Amino acid sequence: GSLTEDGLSYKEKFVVRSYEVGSNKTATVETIANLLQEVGCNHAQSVGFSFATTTTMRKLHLIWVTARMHIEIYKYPAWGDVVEIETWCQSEGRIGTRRDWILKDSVTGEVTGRATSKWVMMNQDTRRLQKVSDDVRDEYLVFCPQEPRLAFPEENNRSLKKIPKLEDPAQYSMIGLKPRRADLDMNQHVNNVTYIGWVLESIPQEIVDTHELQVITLDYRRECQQDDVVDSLTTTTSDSQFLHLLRLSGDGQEINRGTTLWRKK
Amino acid sequence: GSLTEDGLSYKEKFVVRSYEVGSNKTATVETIANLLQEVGCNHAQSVGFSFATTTTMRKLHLIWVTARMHIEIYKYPAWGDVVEIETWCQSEGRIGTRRDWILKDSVTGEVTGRATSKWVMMNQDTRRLQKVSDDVRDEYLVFCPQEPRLAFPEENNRSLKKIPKLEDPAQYSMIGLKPRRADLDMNQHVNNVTYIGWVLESIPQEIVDTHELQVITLDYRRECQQDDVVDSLTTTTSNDSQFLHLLRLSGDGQEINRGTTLWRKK
Ligand SMILES: CN(C)S(=O)(=O)c1cccnc1
Ligand SMILES: CN(C)S(=O)(=O)c1cccnc1
Repeated sequence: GSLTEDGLSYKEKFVVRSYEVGSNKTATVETIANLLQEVGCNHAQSVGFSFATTTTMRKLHLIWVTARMHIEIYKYPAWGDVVEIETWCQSEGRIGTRRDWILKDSVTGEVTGRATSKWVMMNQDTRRLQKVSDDVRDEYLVFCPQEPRLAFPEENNRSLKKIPKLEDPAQYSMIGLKPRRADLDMNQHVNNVTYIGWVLESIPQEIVDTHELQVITLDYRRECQQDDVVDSLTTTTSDSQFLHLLRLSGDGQEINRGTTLWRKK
Repeated sequence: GSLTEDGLSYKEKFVVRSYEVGSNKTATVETIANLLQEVGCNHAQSVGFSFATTTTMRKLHLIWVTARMHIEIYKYPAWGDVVEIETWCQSEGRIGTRRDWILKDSVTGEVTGRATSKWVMMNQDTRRLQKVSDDVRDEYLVFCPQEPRLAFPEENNRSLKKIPKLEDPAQYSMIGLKPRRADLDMNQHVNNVTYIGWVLESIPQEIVDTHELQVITLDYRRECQQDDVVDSLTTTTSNDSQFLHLLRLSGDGQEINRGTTLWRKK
């Protein structure tokens, strides 16, 4: 991949792999989310941020953490197809940062998906969320477009909707989910794509067989440790809409909450 | 990727991804095994197949299944590195087929890994193994080198060693392992790379932190269903550390896999 001409965004092409597709021979939403993360990492490397912590952040032991992830897919690329992903970032004042993505069919040039994510600053050791400092914001502003550039521009759209907490009893559940070493990143933390898979595990197999996932919105509240056990809960709220909740098996401590939207094939 | 000049082997280059690496910033053995499967699938597609089912196999409802997988890694590629993989197949008479791989550093040209796998023919519906018929063998022989070409040629080598069954009690164990939808392939069967991860789950974290996996040999006895639960068992058998492995169903203890791993100090 490479930065665009202005150096304010990054593009990369991916050929969809055999083990990356589901029963419809098209990429799963977890493959999509892995590709978004990969192009995001490559964008940070290309502009000198060898995740994307500034020099001031490293000094104060500060990192970027995902607070919200929102994905909308129109067409899932088929096995062997080339998908082009463009990514860019933007300052969100002082409450955090935003990373957006546009997915296109490399052959037709048509938009087949779009994603947005909200990131917040956190002390890596105490896990205490912070507001972004002035001297921190000026070292990454020069790498962002100055005028607003939104993957989800529409005034009051799905990407910024408030998500409620699922009430017991859940309609559906998948209990005792544990991460394995493949679910951990290079820093031994559970990678955020695993939570998408765990949320989707409580959706019944018949819904997966007859519908395609169009929208997924996820709020990240707490991280899951490598020795933690998770329960995945789903209730239909409706196209089919579902309310989701991931919580620790024992005490029931909330780790995630979300919503999915599915349309008949 | 592409077939070589003679059309008897296939090469493909891969750039190692961020989520594909472990704590050392190098590709995991599961990333390697996924790449081997991907280049294998692309080789079958490039020569006219659609996995590697001949016309006679489709007529009789027959498929290729892995019986044994053997991987030896000298250097795991780092994140952002380009790895080149060459793959080819060879008929093993009526026993079945063999698929071999060579992994090279694209910049240095040096061999950094090699793998071999034994495949057997099975009826899709009854799951009954069978020998390769003459009609089937002639349909794929023209796509293989005629003279032997072995990734593991050595007259006394690890790839053909008999693996014993682990005896209870196991030294280490990881219980209650279940596959999720990400662990299933396009035909909704548990992907063979998941079994490698499940085998590795019973290795203690301190061994993983201080050693690197050099060799892994896996025998496939039975498939794990999407609603099945697995127990992973390990016992040390040994500088280098060797382990004996066993995957079995949580309930009745029905064997699904058995294997051995070899690790060297970093
Ligand atoms: C400069 N890049 C666009 S980036 O993705 O590395 C980034 C974005 C926001 C904060 N810090 C770094
Ligand atoms: C590339 N081909 C040699 S292949 O892998 O499709 C194959 C191998 C053995 C049997 N049938 C098909």
